[PDB]
Amino acid sequence: ETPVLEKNNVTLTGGGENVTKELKDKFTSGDFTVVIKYNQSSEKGLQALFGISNSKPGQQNSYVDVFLRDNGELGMEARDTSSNKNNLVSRPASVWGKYKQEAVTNTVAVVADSVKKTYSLYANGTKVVEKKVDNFLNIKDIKGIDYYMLGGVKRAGKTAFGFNGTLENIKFFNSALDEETVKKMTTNAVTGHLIYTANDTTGSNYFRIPVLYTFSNGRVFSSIDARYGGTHDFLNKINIATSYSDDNGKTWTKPKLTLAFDDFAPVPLEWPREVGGRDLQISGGATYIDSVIVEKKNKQVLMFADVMPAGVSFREATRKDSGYKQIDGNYYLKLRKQGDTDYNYTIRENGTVYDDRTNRPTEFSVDKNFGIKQNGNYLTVEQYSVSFENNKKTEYRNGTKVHMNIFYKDALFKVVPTNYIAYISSNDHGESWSAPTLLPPIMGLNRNAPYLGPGRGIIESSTGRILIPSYTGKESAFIYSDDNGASWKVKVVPLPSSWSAEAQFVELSPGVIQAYMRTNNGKIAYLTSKDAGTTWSAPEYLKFVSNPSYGTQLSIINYSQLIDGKKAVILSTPNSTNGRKHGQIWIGLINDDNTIDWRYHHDVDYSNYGYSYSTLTELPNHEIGLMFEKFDSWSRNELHMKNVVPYITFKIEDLKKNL
Ligand SMILES: CC(=O)N[C@H]1[C@H]([C@H](O)[C@H](O)CO)O[C@@](O)(C(=O)O)C[C@@H]1O
Repeated sequence: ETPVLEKNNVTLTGGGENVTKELKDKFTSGDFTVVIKYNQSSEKGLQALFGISNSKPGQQNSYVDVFLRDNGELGMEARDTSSNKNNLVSRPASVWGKYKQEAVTNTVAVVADSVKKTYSLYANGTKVVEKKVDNFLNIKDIKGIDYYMLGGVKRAGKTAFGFNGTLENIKFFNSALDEETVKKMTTNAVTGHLIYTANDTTGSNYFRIPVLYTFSNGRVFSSIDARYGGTHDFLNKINIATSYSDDNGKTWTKPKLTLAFDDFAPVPLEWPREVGGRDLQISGGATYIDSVIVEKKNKQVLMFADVMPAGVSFREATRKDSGYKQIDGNYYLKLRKQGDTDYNYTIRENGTVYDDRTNRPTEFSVDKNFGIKQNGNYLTVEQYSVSFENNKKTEYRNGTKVHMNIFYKDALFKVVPTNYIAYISSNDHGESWSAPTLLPPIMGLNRNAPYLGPGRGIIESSTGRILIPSYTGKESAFIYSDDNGASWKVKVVPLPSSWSAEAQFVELSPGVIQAYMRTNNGKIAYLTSKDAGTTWSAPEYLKFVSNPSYGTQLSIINYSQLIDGKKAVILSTPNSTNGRKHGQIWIGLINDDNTIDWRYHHDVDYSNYGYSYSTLTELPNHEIGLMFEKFDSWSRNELHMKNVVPYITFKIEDLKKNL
């Protein structure tokens, strides 16, 4: 199947190029596919990569185009003046702008298929949207088309939406090419920056909350939320997926499901993005959410995550019950048997379920992965699948039998409906993992567990104390161990307001650590401890970041090499009052007095491009790895998008900019 027109290396600065002679009436059926490999010299303004129009006076609403906005949105219009049909199909955060001071080459495409009445858009190997529209228009359906141009749309004799950049290759086909063909044709260097991809070995269409960590042996390890029912925090099904690289981030393993429940199948779901429909959630599967990684002194790796029973949201989790009882000085996870109103049971030694009323063992036991047995035999429940089609979400028992689990809605014995924290450990640097351990009720018996601050933990150098950042909604909770992770304690620090205080730590000098965190006031806060985390200062605030009141997670790390003769820290955060946008990486140099000279920054892409949760690591070669949400993950307009969490590498010289 061959193009009706192909052009190469057309450099434009807003004025466009007429190709009317070379396209006139070639779109015989009216269907079309246009594949455009381009880079932009300037991202400002609404820019059309091509335009097919009626250029006559009064016919300015008779055109087809593919467009780019200054926030990375890719779209198309197909409009006819006399029928008054105006189609616009798009997705935010579809393209890249610039990377390391150079324009990025993207390959995008549009397919219009009259038989299906769908428009489809592709960007860098991903079909970003396909939408069926009742008012479908093909080229033949638009009256009096007389002008075909590159890099603009001719409207009433004037060039609209002028493109600034180079069309490296543009191909026009007079038919609807098939999806696999167009995915391949749009695949390029940008595609290779995705570690996790929609419907890869995780089965998830969507991801959020990336974490990077470099282990002592040189392995670069990642974890992430695989969020199956769109990108909603809750209600959803979420697993923690992992992937690693043993060549300094150049190649990565096929993702694995590392923390996952099986009450719901991990399946690819087409979550709706329309107003209204996008608020849809599933009934809720048992969930792991928001991972934290640390490597211990002995090279064992710990991963922590929040644990939510099926159907329980952060918002409805009870705050007044830990889910534990204390019996004879020991903390045991408590259970309510279906039909009871009280929690009459506890999981004691060897997972044996005791009746607390009689203080005797029952026939039931719970294994280390939370599965329920009766008389030594597993109880089972039927797994749920979720499906769509006719714009209708259906959940149903799917014929698969899985072990009954205390976190599931169909369990005979159930935990308190609140949030918990679990950790797992690995002795082979992430290739295999232990069973989970739930944290004991370190906040007290009558409080829920803290919520983890996604990213990493640290080992403070002078004491060997392990620190894990978390928060409660009104306090900071610095979880810690002084016995190399055998047992855990917490320092609870009240905050000026009800911050979602996702935090990360850095060590300035031995015994001196700072916790940088999200607030509800627009600023990034930092608290300082001079006794390895036992006591903390009042908050201070970075002066150079100004964000919206909701705030965003951040990443900050220590860096191992001197910069300008000084020890350095590296910070990643959005910096915009208009959304989760304008990502920056900042270098902070530690002064002799333990203040920080925030001397350099580098903008990640253009300032209106999306940038939400992020994670930094120092690669073994002392380059910097970054993985981030390249979209606004707060915005109700950017929910449920595929293939938007990339990985990029920087040298320090790429970062040492702007002073
Ligand atoms: C892709 C897009 O947004 N297109 C819309 C444009 C632009 O918003 C403005 O021209 C600002 O550039 O405005 C219209 O009023 C127009 O020109 O007819 C409606 C059209 O659908």
